[PDB]
Amino acid sequence: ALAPRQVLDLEDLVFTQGSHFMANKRCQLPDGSFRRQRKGYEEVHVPALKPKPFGSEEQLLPVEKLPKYAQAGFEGFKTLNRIQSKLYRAALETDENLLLCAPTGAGKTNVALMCMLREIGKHINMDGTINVDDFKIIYIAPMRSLVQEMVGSFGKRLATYGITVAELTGDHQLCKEEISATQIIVCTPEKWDIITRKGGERTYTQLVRLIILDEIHLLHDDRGPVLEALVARAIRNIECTQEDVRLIGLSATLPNYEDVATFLRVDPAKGLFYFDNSFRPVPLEQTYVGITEKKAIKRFQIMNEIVYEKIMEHAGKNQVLVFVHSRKETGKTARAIRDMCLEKDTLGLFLREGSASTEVLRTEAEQCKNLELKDLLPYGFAIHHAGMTRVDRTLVEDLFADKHIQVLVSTATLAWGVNLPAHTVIIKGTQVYSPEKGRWTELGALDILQMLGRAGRPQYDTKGEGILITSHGELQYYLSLLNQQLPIESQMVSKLPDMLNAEIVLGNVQNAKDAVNWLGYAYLYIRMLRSPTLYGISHDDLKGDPLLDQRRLDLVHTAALMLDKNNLVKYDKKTGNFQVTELGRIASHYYITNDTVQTYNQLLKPTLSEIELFRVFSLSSEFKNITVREEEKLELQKLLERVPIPVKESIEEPSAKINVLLQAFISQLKLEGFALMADMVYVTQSAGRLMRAIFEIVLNRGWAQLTDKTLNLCKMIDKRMWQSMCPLRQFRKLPEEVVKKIEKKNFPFERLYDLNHNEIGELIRMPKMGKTIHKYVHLFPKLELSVHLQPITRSTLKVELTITPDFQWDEKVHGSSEAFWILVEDVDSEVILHHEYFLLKAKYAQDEHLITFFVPVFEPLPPQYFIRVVSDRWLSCETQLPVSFRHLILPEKYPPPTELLDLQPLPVSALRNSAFESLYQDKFPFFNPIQTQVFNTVYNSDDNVFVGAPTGSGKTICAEFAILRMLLQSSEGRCVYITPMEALAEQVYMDWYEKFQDRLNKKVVLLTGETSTDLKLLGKGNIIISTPEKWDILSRRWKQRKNVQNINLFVVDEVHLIGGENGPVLEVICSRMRYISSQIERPIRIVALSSSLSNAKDVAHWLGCSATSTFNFHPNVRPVPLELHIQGFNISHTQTRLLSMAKPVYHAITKHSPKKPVIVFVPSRKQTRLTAIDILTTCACDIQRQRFLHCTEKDLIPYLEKLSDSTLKETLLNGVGYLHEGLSPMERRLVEQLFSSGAIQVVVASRSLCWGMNVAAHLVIIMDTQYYNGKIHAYVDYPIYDVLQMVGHANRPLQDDEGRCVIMCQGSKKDFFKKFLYEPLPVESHLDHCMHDHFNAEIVTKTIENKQDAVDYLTWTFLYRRMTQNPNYYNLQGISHRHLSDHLSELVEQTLSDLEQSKCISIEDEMDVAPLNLGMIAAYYYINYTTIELFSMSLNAKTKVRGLIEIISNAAEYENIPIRHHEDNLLRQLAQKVPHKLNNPKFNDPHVKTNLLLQAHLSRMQLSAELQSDTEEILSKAIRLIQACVDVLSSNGWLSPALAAMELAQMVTQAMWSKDSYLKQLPHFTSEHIKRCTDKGVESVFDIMEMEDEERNALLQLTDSQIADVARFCNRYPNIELSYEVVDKDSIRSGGPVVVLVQLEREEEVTGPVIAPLFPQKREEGWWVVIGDAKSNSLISIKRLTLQQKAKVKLDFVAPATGAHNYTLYFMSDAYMGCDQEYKFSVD
Repeated sequence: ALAPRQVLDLEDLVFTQGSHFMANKRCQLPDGSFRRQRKGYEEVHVPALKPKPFGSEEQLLPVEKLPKYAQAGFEGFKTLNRIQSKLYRAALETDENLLLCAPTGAGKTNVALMCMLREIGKHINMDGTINVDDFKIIYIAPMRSLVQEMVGSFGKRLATYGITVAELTGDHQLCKEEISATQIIVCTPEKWDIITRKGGERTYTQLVRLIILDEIHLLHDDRGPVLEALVARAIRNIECTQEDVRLIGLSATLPNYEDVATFLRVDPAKGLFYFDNSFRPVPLEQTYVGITEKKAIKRFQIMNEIVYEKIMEHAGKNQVLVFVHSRKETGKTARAIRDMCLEKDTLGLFLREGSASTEVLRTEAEQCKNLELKDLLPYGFAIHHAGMTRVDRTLVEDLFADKHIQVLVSTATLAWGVNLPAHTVIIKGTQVYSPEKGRWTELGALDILQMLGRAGRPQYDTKGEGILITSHGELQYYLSLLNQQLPIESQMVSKLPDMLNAEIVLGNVQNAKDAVNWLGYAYLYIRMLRSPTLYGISHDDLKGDPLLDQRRLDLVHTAALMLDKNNLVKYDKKTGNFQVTELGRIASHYYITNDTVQTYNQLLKPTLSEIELFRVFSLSSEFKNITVREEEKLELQKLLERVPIPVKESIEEPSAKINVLLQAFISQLKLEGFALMADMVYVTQSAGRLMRAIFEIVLNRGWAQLTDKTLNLCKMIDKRMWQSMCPLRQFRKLPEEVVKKIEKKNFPFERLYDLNHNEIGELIRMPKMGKTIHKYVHLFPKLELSVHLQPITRSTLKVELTITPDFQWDEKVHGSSEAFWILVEDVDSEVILHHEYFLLKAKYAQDEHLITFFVPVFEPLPPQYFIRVVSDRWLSCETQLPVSFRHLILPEKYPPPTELLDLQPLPVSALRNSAFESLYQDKFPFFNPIQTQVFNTVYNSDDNVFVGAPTGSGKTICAEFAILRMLLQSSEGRCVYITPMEALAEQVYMDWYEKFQDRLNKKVVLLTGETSTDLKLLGKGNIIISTPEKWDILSRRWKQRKNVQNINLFVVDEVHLIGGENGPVLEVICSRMRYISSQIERPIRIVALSSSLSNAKDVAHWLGCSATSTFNFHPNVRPVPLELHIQGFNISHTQTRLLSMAKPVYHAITKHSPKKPVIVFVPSRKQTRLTAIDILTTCACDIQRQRFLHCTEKDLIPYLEKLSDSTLKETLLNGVGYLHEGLSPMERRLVEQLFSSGAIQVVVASRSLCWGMNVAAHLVIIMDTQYYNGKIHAYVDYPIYDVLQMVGHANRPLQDDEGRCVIMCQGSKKDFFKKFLYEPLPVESHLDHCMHDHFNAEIVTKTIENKQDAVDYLTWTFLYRRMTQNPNYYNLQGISHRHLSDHLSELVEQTLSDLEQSKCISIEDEMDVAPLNLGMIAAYYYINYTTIELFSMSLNAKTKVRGLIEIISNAAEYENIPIRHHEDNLLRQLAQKVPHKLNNPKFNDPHVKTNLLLQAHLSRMQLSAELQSDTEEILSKAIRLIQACVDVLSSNGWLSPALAAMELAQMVTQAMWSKDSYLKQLPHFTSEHIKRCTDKGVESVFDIMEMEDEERNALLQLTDSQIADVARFCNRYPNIELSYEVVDKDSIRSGGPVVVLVQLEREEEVTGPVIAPLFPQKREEGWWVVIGDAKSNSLISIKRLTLQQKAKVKLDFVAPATGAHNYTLYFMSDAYMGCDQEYKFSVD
């Protein structure tokens, strides 16, 4: 939106007077106003307004009839106040926004409490749990001491509900260790503005339903813009999130109050309330006088004789306090009476309650003497201020509320601190010293009203008394303030650039027009409309622009020019768009002005000296008005010589006073002159934020030297000490004299670790507390650093810093966490090459943490690096560790990518077969340049080819070109297509099913879990799809399964996935094929579909690919040109970083893909809904509703009717769907189909779904790059290939002209993606860390016969080709061939030696090896060798059913069952629900998780999401693990544990327990249904079919249309007809063998699968024919054969001596339970 703009001078439109700028011309005096005069001061009185009788419409309303849920807290308050009674219905029965205008004395504390109780009254739970802390309340009080009043008052009056009210404010870093358990937050406007000032600090605002703006007439003060920024930001978020927050405004009666109502969106008919001074709690009789001229020395005198005769009205009935300004002036004016009133006349000769200066009874008794209270003690005089006895100043207040002290002398802090009123307030010359200007300007208006509001004590008085004294010229201002005639105005023109740059950083505004609308949400907009002539506007330019579209534009334009001048925000004149700079981000987050940032940027240098750092601080524009007075030259010089840092900036003047005041505050130098005490506080409270901003500015720029200086100065200000001092000063409970004595001699602090508590006393001449010093030395935080280095390229290294804590934890000392800064720098410690914020939580304190980051290197490789880990809070808490490269062997250079020639795109006409052109012509005519170049090799040849192109480059059909080659030279060819992901396996299978079996009539199959049906699917299959694990178990027995070698084509997609998790299983089978291709029959064509690989020559040479048949392309030759945009979020807290991205995610869609489809990848599945709804609310927030829905809602109602997720049905109506694993396949296919159709423009998918998605888009936004890992209690980055596949979804060659991906990640990971995505991806192997199972299986299959065969096996692996080029990655100390054979021999020796003591193999000679019993069962079931070793270790002769349940759950195959967020206590609930709870469960162990998942699966408990997608993974590997226990228990000779193990596979498929009911296989039978047949009913599945009378649904009925399913599992449920055969003549008297034969044929000729309603895998019926002893726990024979109709019962055994032996034939199953029967017999 372009429009001509004009520059404005803000100084002309600003209210220069600030808080005391009165807009009214005159001042209406009341009726009883008389003006009496003296010769130095003239009096102007106003009377005490009479009390108004209650009208007929309003009456007092007690607390009895208000609702019972909120009557608590009002205990002790019988009847509501007259104001509360008028708002009893508004503040408790309506959620309308309120604005209370009342006299300052009205209290207003109960009305704010009634609005809280209404918010609290929404979550009751019928007194079962009042603590439903889903809500939060904010109370914004203007002054600091007011906050201490509300926290205590609301504390006692709300603790009855379990509510916890706290207060976060001051100079801390927004501590979240005690906020999530808080419900009412009390803080200042600037503090709550600091909250919402950060990027993702919305956690508080998302739960807040109520905010209260107490003393909201602060809008008139210079702090007014802070309140405007709060409300304007909060209301816009109410619109941008569609969640309503109720605003309550509390104000003193002043003009323009209705404008404050419109500012808060208050309905003047149901929310606005105004009560003039007629509603004062006590009618105050005010006086107003003004000094004429001075007589400056007599000014202090003239103003004092007017204080005495005001005490003369009533002796004791006149209770007084004298308000001053200075802390010690509580004595000066209290000595003025002691000097003036003493020597002139009667110095308050008080003499009533007794005989020696009134009551001294309770005066001399309660006697503490706080070094000031005494000279005014035998009478009612007392002092109060923030100066001294801050601990026992409450005693000055305690002995006063009981009517004990009659005159006080206090400061403005008390009026806000504790509500202690009096009969007569008083004040003095209202001209305070303001360090912001260094002047003595008029007192702030907000103080004066709160000051005189203490004129009352309604519980102990009936009349007030006014009492002010000031000048005359420009002093009728105070008449208009205290008499409801001081108009509330807007000071936003003052702080406009600071409030604008705020919203720019939040993203709430993006350009000039975005900000002009933001200006309409503030109080400045309304005030510019009602009184436009006051705000520099005229009446003629108002008619042409009543909305002020030009003035607000001119205001935004000028403020934007200042932010550009100071480099806060880059902003152009033409488009008017805003761009946030790093300086603007820090200026906002740390609340520093735009002028200060420019000075910081103008001066900060990498080599900036420490003395200049204090200079750069002292030039902060927050101190631009701090000057120096003559009364300060003496004390300032007596500080400069006492402070350490040599101040070379100036001998004095202004910049050095700020510098000296810093070091004086750091060194805790006690000051005397009060002109410096008030100035030092101002240059130190901001010193925390100012120096912390300089720290982040320097840290993010990588200036290692100044980063250490600025970070130290941040701790030096916080800890109020220097680095030269002893670090033990930070322990604030050690005697300073002792700590000052340990630093007498220059004894190093680290040497204290090596000294006991006795040697401590030896060197400190004080063995008194030598033991309590050894306590705090070991309480100091100390970290240990160990590093493992791994080179990736010749320019990057993979550092694995292992942090080990070495100290004792203490929440009293450290708290709930300890922060650190992992800084890695170069040799000279000048450049921070990488940095990240490491946190050390309390509950995981002594646990070991491993941080994985990457660092760059260069060809002139320096000898070392340095990983310095310093603390973020503690001074001198640093652990350093060099990283020497003296043994570093950088990898080999990667060859350039294969050049892409601009060949004329070959059409489908080049493909000869017209039966194939029909599968490629109706889609696109010409192949892309990457395809047209590899065509001739992959199709017109029979050699091995390797294609390397980025994901999403049409590379999938290149594998199909090799498939067409096989079909032309084979009838029913044999092709095995391998894909590392199961989701991508089904994604290509169905894609290839149509293109080869539907239209080409060539059977295309997909492998499964059971190897029996896998072998027959291998036979029928012409195009075979398989994951590495399914093809490994089949191709392992390749010697026998000869249909594995006869394959003609062997495709492997995404072979760069060899270096990731589950990678070695892909390397083993790809080398398994390269080896069984040694001229056995014919080359098996090893086409390996890969991506951009730097070391692609190693993958080609591995798979026999030549150089001509190796096409590896750079990522930039992508067919659809990609525009990658990586932006960083410097937020270490992951839960906050995600919420800080929900706004840039929407702002990225509107910029990169406004009308084209967009995919967003979020880490968790709960974020799929949140990010979708956030896009919804932020979309309608832009007044752009339904711009992502490109169809009409009527066209979606039929489709959305079949959806069950109510939220998906609502978000899709707004054109934004989402995809997560919690959705049904029908729901996922629907959202993917509607997205590719263009109906919806946005899908928000999980990370886990980035593979199984047949969907592309124009813009792919990656929300986060980290997912939670509950096993280590830390967040880990995305696997690089997960990110790669996500970026690939930004590929639409037919539609889009370009691809666009936006990666949003933590700033610590930005430099990682900044080069591993623009460059080819280097790949390495991981076979050494997963070698035993493939070696153990190679020996059982007799492929490895000796140790030399194991060395020969490694010659075919990808590990062989990479160990020579990147040595240090696999810890190869040398590069020569001498080290290659040594490391290989050491590798095969250590791998076989592990199988030796694991009983898997048997080493006999230095060469030969042989498999054993444990080794064969581990290779048969594809079970890890440690699992069957654990089985042989734990299985004894008494393992029952529950004993087996615990053992199988501990299998190594269940190690990768993930532990996710908020499951540490979610799994704790299942332990109290399962019938067999475990002892010592930590709930963060996957084996403890898997044990509870099947214990709930056994009890048929619902799966409750999340922990349900892992249960299906358990049941996949569940069958093979139980059958292993059957073999181990049979090998050991135990029948009772073996029979219980055979029952386990039964109770898993149908989900039963040990003593469960047998009818639990019925398709519709609840848990309370077996009780229908317990008296004389059915108990088995046989008497329901033996009952030839087809009764069926005649004893009890539930469903008639679904009894067609019970009839299916009925005749599949097999009956038994068994009769063992033993002869007495073929064997007798033991000795020889004994042979037994069992039956084979059964009734129903069944050809139906096993019913698996709860088992996610189709199964086959398997039965164990076991012959064991009667009850001697001796399993004699056992055979596991598949169930059919005819087999050969091969079982035999040797008989024991004598002859009388009772045997038993067991015929157990593995699918159902009930058909098992026993047969007892005896032979011999």
